Amino acid sequence: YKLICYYTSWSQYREGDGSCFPDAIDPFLCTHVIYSFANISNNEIDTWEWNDVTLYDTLNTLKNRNPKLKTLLSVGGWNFGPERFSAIASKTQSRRTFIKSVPPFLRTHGFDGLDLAWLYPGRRDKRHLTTLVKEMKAEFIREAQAGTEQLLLSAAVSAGKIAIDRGYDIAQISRHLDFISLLTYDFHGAWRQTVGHHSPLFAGNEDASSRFSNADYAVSYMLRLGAPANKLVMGIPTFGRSFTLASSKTDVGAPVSGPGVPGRFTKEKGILAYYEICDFLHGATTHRFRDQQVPYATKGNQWVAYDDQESVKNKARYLKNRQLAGAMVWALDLDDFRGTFCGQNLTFPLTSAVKDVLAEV
Ligand SMILES: CC(=O)N[C@@H]1[C@@H](O)[C@H](O)[C@@H](CO)O[C@H]1O
Ligand SMILES: CC(=O)N[C@@H]1[C@@H](O)[C@H](O)[C@@H](CO)O[C@H]1O
Repeated sequence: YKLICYYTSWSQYREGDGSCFPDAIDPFLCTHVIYSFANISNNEIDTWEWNDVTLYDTLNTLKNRNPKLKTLLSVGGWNFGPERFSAIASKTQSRRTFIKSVPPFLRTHGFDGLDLAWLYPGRRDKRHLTTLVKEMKAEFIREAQAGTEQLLLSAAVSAGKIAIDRGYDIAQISRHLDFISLLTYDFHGAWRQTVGHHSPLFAGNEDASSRFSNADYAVSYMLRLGAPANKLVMGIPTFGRSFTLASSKTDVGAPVSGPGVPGRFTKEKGILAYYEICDFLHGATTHRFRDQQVPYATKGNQWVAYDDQESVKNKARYLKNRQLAGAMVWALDLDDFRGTFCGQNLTFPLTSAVKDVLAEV
């Protein structure tokens, strides 16, 4: 099984224990580690933070300890406009420029592959998104003629039924991608004035309609669309989403007035790192959606949807039972990487939990 783990560059600026560097990563934890967000400049893949080539370096040395490790640089991201991605893909010229600029870049920095994080292509981009994947992979094939191991190519893909139908020619791009990562953690959130869990596993017979909003549906659909199970990798979050309640109500559907207060370390509203969630639990009331098998806690006017060790192990058994290629953990830097925030001293509890399951039969 594969364990694709994301590391975000901007997690370096978090204060105190929040601060996270490539060197803080267990090199035997994952099978592939993806560095979060390179940019695009003058149609050429480029760096983002000032000290990226230093961190690229830090990160890639981990292979000195674990030679089986593979690293990938991911382009796009959120703070990266999809229009930009769009303007580039639609002009065979600007597109071709970008492509020819990629191999050398990764080769110079020690990466084994590129990861496309085009964040949500439109109805208009589907055709181009396909061309990009194709020609890009055609380039990676032609560049291995030089005797070096062929660079890998992957994409982080939306898990929303509408999004998939709108801008993804799945049957086509599965043939060129070494693996596809499903963003199976963005089902609630996106501003929706009722409370809810963002990464539910199952449907759960409750205040329904959103039938397609759960890893399980997302997955089945991908398979129905022609994507081979051995190329699918299911996303498992390491963060929780918060909500400032609008009333003393807590159960499903409870009214929400806006996102939650920021985490002292992550400083972004509506989101809490697993380790911050570990601290939050103290003095909180835990709950479990038995139908969807994912928990939530509450304390004061704060409601949090998150994933813990059991929920995570569960999703892990699931992908194994449907025979997928593996799991994907978003934000290794949001897990208890120091292993000193969540009690029982284990470094990277959530990711470890997943690894243990993947390591059983
Ligand atoms: C963080 C950073 O460096 N971003 C730059 C930015 O000036 C620009 O939006 C983009 C377009 O060329 O190029 C990026 O590399
Ligand atoms: C639209 C965009 O994001 N690109 C900006 C551009 O306005 C700026 O002049 C240049 C570097 O200074 O690249 C980015 O900073």
